[PDB]
Amino acid sequence: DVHLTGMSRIAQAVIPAGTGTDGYIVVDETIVPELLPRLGFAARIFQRYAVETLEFEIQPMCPANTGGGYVAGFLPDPTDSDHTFDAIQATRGAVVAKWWESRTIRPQYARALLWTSVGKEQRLTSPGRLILLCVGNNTDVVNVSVLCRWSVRLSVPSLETP
Amino acid sequence: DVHLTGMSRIAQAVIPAGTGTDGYIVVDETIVPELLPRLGFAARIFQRYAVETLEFEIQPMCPANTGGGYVAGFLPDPTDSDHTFDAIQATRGAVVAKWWESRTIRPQYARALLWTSVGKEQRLTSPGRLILLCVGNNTDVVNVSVLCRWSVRLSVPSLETP
Amino acid sequence: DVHLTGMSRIAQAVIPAGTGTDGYIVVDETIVPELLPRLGFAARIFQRYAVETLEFEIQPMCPANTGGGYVAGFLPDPTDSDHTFDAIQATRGAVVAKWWESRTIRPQYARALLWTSVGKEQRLTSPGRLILLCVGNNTDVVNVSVLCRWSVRLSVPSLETP
Amino acid sequence: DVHLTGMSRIAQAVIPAGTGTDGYIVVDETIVPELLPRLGFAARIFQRYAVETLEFEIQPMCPANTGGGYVAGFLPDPTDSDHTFDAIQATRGAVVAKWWESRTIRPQYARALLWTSVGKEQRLTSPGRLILLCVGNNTDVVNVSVLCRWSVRLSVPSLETP
Amino acid sequence: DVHLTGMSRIAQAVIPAGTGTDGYIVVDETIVPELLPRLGFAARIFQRYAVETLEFEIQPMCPANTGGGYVAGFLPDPTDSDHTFDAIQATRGAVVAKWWESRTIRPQYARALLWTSVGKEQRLTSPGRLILLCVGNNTDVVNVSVLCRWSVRLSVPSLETP
Repeated sequence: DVHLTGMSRIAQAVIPAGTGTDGYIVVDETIVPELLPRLGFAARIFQRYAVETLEFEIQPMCPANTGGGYVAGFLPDPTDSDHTFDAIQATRGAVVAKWWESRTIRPQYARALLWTSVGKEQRLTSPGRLILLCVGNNTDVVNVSVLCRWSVRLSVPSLETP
Repeated sequence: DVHLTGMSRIAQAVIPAGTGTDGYIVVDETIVPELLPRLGFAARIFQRYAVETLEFEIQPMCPANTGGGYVAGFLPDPTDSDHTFDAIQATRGAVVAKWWESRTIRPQYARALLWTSVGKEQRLTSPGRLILLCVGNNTDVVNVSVLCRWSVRLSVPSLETP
Repeated sequence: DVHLTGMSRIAQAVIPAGTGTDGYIVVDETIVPELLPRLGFAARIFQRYAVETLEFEIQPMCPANTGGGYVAGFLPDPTDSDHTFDAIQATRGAVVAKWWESRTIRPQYARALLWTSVGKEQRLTSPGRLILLCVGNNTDVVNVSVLCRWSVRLSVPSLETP
Repeated sequence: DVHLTGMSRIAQAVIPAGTGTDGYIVVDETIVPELLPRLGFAARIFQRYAVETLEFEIQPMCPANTGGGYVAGFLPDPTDSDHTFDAIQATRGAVVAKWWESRTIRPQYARALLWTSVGKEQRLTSPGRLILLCVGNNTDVVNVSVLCRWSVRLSVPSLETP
Repeated sequence: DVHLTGMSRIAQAVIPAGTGTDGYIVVDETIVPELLPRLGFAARIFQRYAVETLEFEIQPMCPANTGGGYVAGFLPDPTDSDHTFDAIQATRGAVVAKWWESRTIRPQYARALLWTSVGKEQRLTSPGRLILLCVGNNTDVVNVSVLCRWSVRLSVPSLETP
């Protein structure tokens, strides 16, 4: 029974000018233990993890003459069909800013007890998704690089071979 | 007897260059339960709602070379003729900023007990309006997207069919 | 015996490019009860007012490529000849910033007991002035819009006809 | 035995483009009672002053497309030969920023008991210097205007005639 | 047995346009007592130093039209082969920002008891490294100037001749 903390990049995308209109989904990746690089080498030990805190950052990178914008949130449904504006805006801990403006997400997690390995049902292995989509129309080349700030309490030891 | 919280976009407008001079009303929409998308599916249950807290944001989106400005407020008169600068400026919880500057409204609500359905008198169904108007003369394409942050205590159950 | 609060614009000026060099007085208006629009309809009732708190804002509006600057203060002498830099800088609660930078004045008032109507002596009807002057040389069109934040305790009822 | 407070500009310089490379000393003036305009008319009364607090600001004024930078500090040696980068950086309460970025110096004074009039030894009449030098290479016309925030306890009355 | 504090520049680099793509290591210097200029004249006295606090700043200097970015961290391995993105991101106290954005590192030191002089093993003379690398593609000439904020408790007197 341990307690791990850290900070990890989830994903990164670059968007040229003109491409990246409103509703263009910038990035969409679930919170599976494979993506976090310190926890990916620590979910290969234990079997069950239960998240205590989980916060995000967005940290986009563009000059101050682009002037579009984005929206970011957290959906605790690890489903496979959510491409819209309205569900991201209405969740708890959602932000909206410009492409040179950095915000901070403090979402509403599940506090259940999950499983580390992959399986047939996705609702017991990944406590949420992160969806990011543009809302204006970009002018220059932007560069988003989303982060994560996790803290978890792995238990019941094993050793997987993924 | 419940208590709901959330955060919801009210409205959104885009303004080209040249159009949008001083006193051009950018957006003007009352706080009716239809506009908030999580509360619109929850005012269809109950009958009476009484707001506890209600705060706003403006979050406009433009590059830093536009240089106009705006003013935002909250009028607890849900009337149908208010197109001026002076009444918005003089209320409680009014802001003024540039089009690339985001502020936060903490207004003075009514704390009465209202009704959810539409009716002949508007003073018992919507506790205020939101008026937003430009004060300078824009240079580039701006993009405002006002928000809301409501909290309410719906009671006496029913089921409407609007 | 009452207590009023609020927030009110005092004045507004626009300055083209080239005009508005150093020492050009941007705006200079005393704090008479006529200028505040909610208190102007409330000094017409009572006779004596004594200010409790009084704070200011500047809120200028220009793009981030102008690069001049300003200085703002508060002089509790309601005289009629003060056009200089040194007296504004040396008062209590003075600020200095750029034309796209907004500051906040917390001045040193008089806490005496004044009169509302106009009279032969100016030292009993207006507890200060607001002087604003440029210090650099502007590049683009700026737009200043000074504010006020007053709180006062009107007493001894009457009714004037100004 | 008194206690005076206030705020005063020390100096001001303007730097054209190209001139003002790295190590170009922008301004260098000691803290003599002559330079502060409210204390200059109050050091002409008393004889001995002992500083209680002393803080600075820099407040430079340029558009956001210049992109050089500066460094600022406080040296409690009122000597007459200090033209370098390393001694300013290594003191207590030193700052570094861009030419459109404003910082705040909270230095380490002497808390001795000095003399107001000029004399043969400089170490008993001025408790420090202020040196400001560029570190990049400017692009546009900048305009620095350093400030001061003094508080002192003049005593033993006299009257000088400087 | 003493306690020293201060603030010192570690290093400085300038990057032209085009050069300085992603993964280009901007600066990489260990925390040896030679680099800090006040502690370099104080490690020549004592023999053993044990750090109490150690924090960093980045303070980069460019106009707001460059729009690349960086990442900064602290590795308590004073090894000689670490040129990657992933190890810097995953440490404790790592930051990411734009080239006109300044952040602050609060790292995780070793709190052991080291030696001041150079030796055959590097793990007893320098409690960490500082690696800084670009993540976007620069547009204009940037100018980074990293800082340090150390506090240490030198003991057991000697005198080296390096």
